[PDB]
Amino acid sequence: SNATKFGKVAVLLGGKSAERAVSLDSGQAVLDALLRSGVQAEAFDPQDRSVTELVNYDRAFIVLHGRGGEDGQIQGVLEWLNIPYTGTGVQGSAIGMDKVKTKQIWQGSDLPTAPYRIITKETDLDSVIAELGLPVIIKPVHEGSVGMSKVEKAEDFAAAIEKATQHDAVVMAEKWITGREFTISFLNGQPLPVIRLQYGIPCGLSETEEKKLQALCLRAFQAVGAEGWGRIDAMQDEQGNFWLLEVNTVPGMTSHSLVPKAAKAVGYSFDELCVAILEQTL
Amino acid sequence: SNATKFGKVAVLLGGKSAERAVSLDSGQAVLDALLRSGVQAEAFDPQDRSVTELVNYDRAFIVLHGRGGEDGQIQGVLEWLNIPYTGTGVQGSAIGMDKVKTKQIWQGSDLPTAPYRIITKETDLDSVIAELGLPVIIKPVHEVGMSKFAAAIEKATQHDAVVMAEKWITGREFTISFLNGQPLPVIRLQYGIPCGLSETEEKKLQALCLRAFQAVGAEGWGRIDAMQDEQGNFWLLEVNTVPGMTSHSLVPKAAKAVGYSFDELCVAILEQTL
Repeated sequence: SNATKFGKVAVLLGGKSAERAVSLDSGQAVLDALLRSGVQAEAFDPQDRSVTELVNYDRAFIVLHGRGGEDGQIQGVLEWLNIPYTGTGVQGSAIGMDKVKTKQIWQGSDLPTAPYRIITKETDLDSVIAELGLPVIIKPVHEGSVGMSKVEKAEDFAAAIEKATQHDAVVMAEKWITGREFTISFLNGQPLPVIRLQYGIPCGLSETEEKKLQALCLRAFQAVGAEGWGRIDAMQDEQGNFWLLEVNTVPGMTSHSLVPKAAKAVGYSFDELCVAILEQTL
Repeated sequence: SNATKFGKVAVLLGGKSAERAVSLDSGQAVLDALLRSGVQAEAFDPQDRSVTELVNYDRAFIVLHGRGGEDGQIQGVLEWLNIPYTGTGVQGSAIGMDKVKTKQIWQGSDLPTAPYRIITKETDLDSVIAELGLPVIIKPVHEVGMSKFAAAIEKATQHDAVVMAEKWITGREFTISFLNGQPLPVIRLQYGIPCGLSETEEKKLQALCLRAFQAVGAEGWGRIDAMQDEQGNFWLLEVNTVPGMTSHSLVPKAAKAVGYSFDELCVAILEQTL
């Protein structure tokens, strides 16, 4: 029985980040699903309950989005307490929360990703323009979809850099590539059917283009050290090339989120998906 | 004052890793220094203590070497307990414990580092030997345990079942220590101040190592090792986010060379936490 198999599970939800509200929604949905499945799940909100009280549990299902939950901190405590848990470890999480460090890992593994430049007051805006070309996208390095602005002149720059400066002291200008954006979800370390972003299955890629994108994303997922489940975002350009965008090591499990979509396209109810995520902890 | 200013401080020492002995040594020295300077420091060894006790301190001086203190685990627990602490945060520490991820990020920031292949059992060497060139230096990714290859691969798998082979290079090994984010005088190794490096080649290496230190997310204090080859080009080797503070340790050398007693070093490191 699932009560035996998993013992006491803590569903880690809410937390201290900007994304707390989304995390409460993921958490509730995951809790209800695990309970329907006969697992002994309990909400654990580390904003209200000391993380030392995790010692009362046999394992953790992490659905804390953003700062605290996705950046290696909560995984740090879980390692320290010797409690197994879902998703990526400390290293991968802390890399995955940083767009530039993720891309350097990707540049460093012979995987395609768009040129970029870190931009911090001191940097010269015409040395950026001449190297990258127009247009570019300005994004906060650490938010791990907020603060983004599209820059198509010298004029567009100064307003975009203060969009991102709210969310981050450190900001990257990345070369714009024209095309369509996709998300590739992961379950038990492997790629699930791709989803075009903006519904989005069918995604608009030939069987061939798709399985090639999934292979590429598998390697991106491994490179950065992600485990279990998560999403890689990618671009296809108007000449057919793929470009890796970013990694997400604790995706949404809200009723509008994309990983449930992709898991359902291959047989998983939402409750089955939740058991399968938790099975990584055995 | 100082008793007032820093409050109750926990010296994180000892622990459960292979480097425990060295940590105990670093820990006893830091505790002694802090206590001489009037700060209310107390030893906190995780082997004898409960995590729930960290909440009794206003700040922590981390001198836990290896697994636990150097890979972000303890940093994670302190972030969540809201305990300010010395040195590098979760990310920098997690990356710094890993020679390849560190070198990857360095490649990616256009900083010099020697070629390498990851090399585990069930891969053929002739791919590696062809690509890097003999001679070559195997080493565990996540920690010495080194050598200079059918048998040397299992000496690494003692420590870590993933190993890296690095293009060996002829030259002089250095280490460049950091305090309050800024680099300190450099030290040759196999004394080592003077290092044997012109004032001008010294500032070049420091400003480079500063960038390598920054690029990896490291903060406050630490060490970057580097090499200079026969033609005078520096190659970065690795980063260390919780260096020794034993009586033979390099960071105390480097800081004495610029006017810090061991005791003023310790206080200066603790000042990162305000």
